[PDB]
Amino acid sequence: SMTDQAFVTLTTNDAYAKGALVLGSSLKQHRTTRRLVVLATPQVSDSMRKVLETVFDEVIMVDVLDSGDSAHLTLMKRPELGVTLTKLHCWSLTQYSKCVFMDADTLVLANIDDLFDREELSAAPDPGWPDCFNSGVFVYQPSVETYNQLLHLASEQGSFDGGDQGILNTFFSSWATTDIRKHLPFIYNLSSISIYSYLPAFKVFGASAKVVHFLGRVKPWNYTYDPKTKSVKSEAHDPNMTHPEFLILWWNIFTTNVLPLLQ
Amino acid sequence: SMTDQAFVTLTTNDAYAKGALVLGSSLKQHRTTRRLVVLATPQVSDSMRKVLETVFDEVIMVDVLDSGDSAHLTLMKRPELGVTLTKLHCWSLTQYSKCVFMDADTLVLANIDDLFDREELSAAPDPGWPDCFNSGVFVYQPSVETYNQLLHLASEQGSFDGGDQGILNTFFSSWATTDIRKHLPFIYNLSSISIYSYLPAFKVFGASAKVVHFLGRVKPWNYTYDPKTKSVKSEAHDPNMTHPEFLILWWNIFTTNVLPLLQ
Ligand SMILES: *[C@H]1O[C@H](CO)[C@@H](O[C@H]2O[C@H](CO)[C@@H](O[C@H]3O[C@H](CO)[C@@H](O[C@H]4O[C@H](CO)[C@@H](O[C@H]5O[C@H](CO)[C@@H](O[C@H]6O[C@H](CO)[C@@H](O)[C@H](O)[C@H]6O)[C@H](O)[C@H]5O)[C@H](O)[C@H]4O)[C@H](O)[C@H]3O)[C@H](O)[C@H]2O)[C@H](O)[C@H]1O
Ligand SMILES: *[C@H]1O[C@H](CO)[C@@H](O[C@H]2O[C@H](CO)[C@@H](O[C@H]3O[C@H](CO)[C@@H](O[C@H]4O[C@H](CO)[C@@H](O[C@H]5O[C@H](CO)[C@@H](O[C@H]6O[C@H](CO)[C@@H](O)[C@H](O)[C@H]6O)[C@H](O)[C@H]5O)[C@H](O)[C@H]4O)[C@H](O)[C@H]3O)[C@H](O)[C@H]2O)[C@H](O)[C@H]1O
Ligand SMILES: O=c1ccn([C@@H]2O[C@H](COP(=O)(O)OP(=O)(O)O)[C@@H](O)[C@H]2O)c(=O)[nH]1
Ligand SMILES: O=c1ccn([C@@H]2O[C@H](COP(=O)(O)OP(=O)(O)O)[C@@H](O)[C@H]2O)c(=O)[nH]1
Ligand SMILES: [Mn+2]
Ligand SMILES: [Mn+2]
Repeated sequence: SMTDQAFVTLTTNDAYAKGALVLGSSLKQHRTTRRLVVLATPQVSDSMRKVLETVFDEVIMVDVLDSGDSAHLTLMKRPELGVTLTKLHCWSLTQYSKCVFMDADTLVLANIDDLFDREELSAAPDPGWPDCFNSGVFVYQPSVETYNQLLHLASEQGSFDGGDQGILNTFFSSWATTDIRKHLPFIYNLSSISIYSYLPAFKVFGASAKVVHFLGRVKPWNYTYDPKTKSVKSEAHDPNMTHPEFLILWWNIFTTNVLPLLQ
Repeated sequence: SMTDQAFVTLTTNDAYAKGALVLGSSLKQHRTTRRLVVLATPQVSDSMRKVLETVFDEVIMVDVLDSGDSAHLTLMKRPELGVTLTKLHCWSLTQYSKCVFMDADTLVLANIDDLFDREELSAAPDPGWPDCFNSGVFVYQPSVETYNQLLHLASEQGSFDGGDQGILNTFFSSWATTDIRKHLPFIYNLSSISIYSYLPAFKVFGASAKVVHFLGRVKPWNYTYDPKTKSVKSEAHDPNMTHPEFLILWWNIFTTNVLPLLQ
C-alpha cells in the first residue's frame, strides 16, 4: 500500500488541474494510505506544477497523446477529448504494482482504498452504454507489455469514440461478460447523469456513494460559485443540479483547501 | 422448440395493445418456436382482446395491480406507471417452466430464443442506474412461491420507483454482484436513450441489436406516421430520432401486419 500502490490522475492544462487538486484533496480528506500521482503535460504552467506538487506525491511529466479523431469526437459533441489518449501513460508507472486511475473531474466522498483488492481491469458500468465500462475510475496493473500494446492499438486502430474510453473498452473487451468481481459497483463512479435520469434509484442507493463523476462538457470549475451563501448560478436542463450538494462540495473543497495553496 | 416456454407481455389498455401486437408480430417475423402470451386487464376492449388472440397463443385476463405511489412516480414524471405492478402476474403462469417477459414497447430485431438458455433472474443493465436491471426484458421461472412473495413485498413495502422495476430489483437484489451469466447483453434490451447518449458505442455495437426498447413517455404509437414516404413528424430532443429506423420499423410492422386488423 504505502509505497507500491497509487491513485493516478491526469491533467493536460490548468483548468483540469483545478479538478486534480480537488480530487487529490478529497483522497487526503478520506485518509488514503496509497500514493497520489498526477500525469501532467507541458501546457500545465510551471506555477501550477508546483501547486500540484503540494497535493500529489509525484507530478510526472508526459507527452500529450492525441487521437486527432474529429469524426468520432464530434459524434459526442466533445471535440476537445482527443487528448484523453494521454491517459494510456498510466500503464508506464511500473514503480507501482497496482493503481487506481481517476479522472480529474471526480471527487471522493469516502475512503476507497478497498479498490486495491480488485484486479486489472476493474471498472464501473457506463450509463451511456452499460456493456462498456466508464474509464473515469479503474483498477489496473502498470506494465511495459500492456502500455506498449495499448500505444500500438491506438496508433494502428485509434479509438471508436476518439478518446481513451473506446480504446480501453476494445482492449479490455471481456469486461461485460467475464468476472463479475471486475464490475465495480456504480457507487465507485457515480455519474451525475444517473442521478438526474433515475432519481428513485439515487434516492434509495445514492447515500452509499463513494465517488461522484462530473461527466460532461460543463465541469465544476466552469460554474460561478458564491462562497458567502454556498451557491452556484445554474441554467436550465442541468443534471448537476438534481443533487447539487456534490457540486457545492467540490466548490467547498476548492475554496477552503485548494484556494490557500494557490497563494 | 419448447411448448412449455413462452414470451410474455402486458397491456392494460388499447394503446399499449398496439405495442403488444407489434411485439408479437416481430417475434413471429423472427421465427420463434416458443409460445406467445399476453396478460390483459379489463380496460382492454373486447374487440382488442379478439385481435390479440390472432397474434398471441394465450390472452390471459388479470386484475390491475396499482402501486398508487404518486410520490415516487412523480420523481420520474411518469405518473401513469403505477399499473406496472400488474407485471407481477407473469409469475403465476405455472403452465410454463420458463418465460421471457417483454415490455409492450419493445420490438424484436432478431431471433432471441437463445434467452431460454438463461436462468431466473436474467436481465440487461438499465442505462439510468446500471447496477439495476431494466425490467423490460427478463428471463424468469413461473412459481406460486415467487408470485406470492412478490405480491406480499408489493403490498407491505411497495416499490422504490412506484412501478415494477423498483420492486423487482429489490427482490432480485443479487443481480449486480452475482453471476455474470444473468447479465443479458445490452443488445437484448437496447434503450433508445443509449443510442442518443453514446452514439460512438452504438455505431460499433449497434448493428448487433436484437431488441430495441422505446422506453420513455412518448411511445411509438404516439407519432404521426406517413406510410407513403415512411416518415414520422418529430419535435426537438427526441432520442428516438438518433437512429429513427427502429421507429420506422415499428410503424412498418404496425401498418402492414397490425392496422388492417384494427381499422
Ligand atoms: C441532448 O442534446 C443536447 C446536447 O447536444 C442537449 O442539450 C444539452 O446542453 C448541455 C450541453 O452544454 C447539456 O449538459 C450535459 O452535458 C453532457 C453533454 O456533454 C450530458 O451528458 C451526455 O453527454 C455525455 C458526453 O459529454 C455522454 O457521455 C458519453 O461520452 C463521454 C465522452 O464524450 C463518455 O466519457 C468517457 O469517455 C471519455 C472519452 O473517451 C473518457 O476520457 C472519460 O474518462 C469517460 O468518462 C461517457 O462515458 C459517455 O456515456 C453522456 O452519456 C450523456 O448523458 C449531461 O447530461 C449534461 O451535463 C444538457 O444536459 C442539455 O440541455 C439536449 O437537452 C438533449 O436532448
Ligand atoms: C430533462 O428534463 C426534461 C424532462 O421533463 C427534459 O425535457 C424533455 O421533454 C421530453 C418529454 O416528453 C423528453 O423526452 C424524454 O423521454 C424519456 C422519458 O420520458 C427520457 O428518458 C429519461 O426518462 C425516463 C423516464 O421515463 C428514464 O427512465 C427511468 O425510469 C423509467 C420508469 O419511469 C424506467 O423504466 C423501467 O421502469 C418501469 C417502472 O418501474 C418499468 O415498468 C419498465 O419496464 C422499465 O423500463 C427506466 O429504467 C429508468 O432509467 C430515463 O432514465 C431517462 O433518460 C428521454 O431522455 C427524453 O428524451 C425530451 O428529450 C426533453 O426535451 C429536458 O430536456 C431534460 O433536461
Ligand atoms: O482537455 C482535457 C480533457 C481531458 N483531460 C483528462 O481526461 C479526463 C477525461 O476527460 P473528461 O472527464 O472531460 O471526459 P468525460 O468524463 O466528461 O467524458 C479528464 O478528467 C482529465 O483527467 C485533460 O486533462 N484535459
Ligand atoms: O398504462 C400502461 C403502462 C404500462 N403498461 C405495461 O407496462 C410496461 C412498462 O411501462 P412503460 O414501457 O411505459 O415504461 P418505460 O419502459 O417507458 O419506463 C409497458 O411496456 C406495458 O407492457 C401498460 O400495460 N399500461
Ligand atoms: Mn470525466
Ligand atoms: Mn418499456
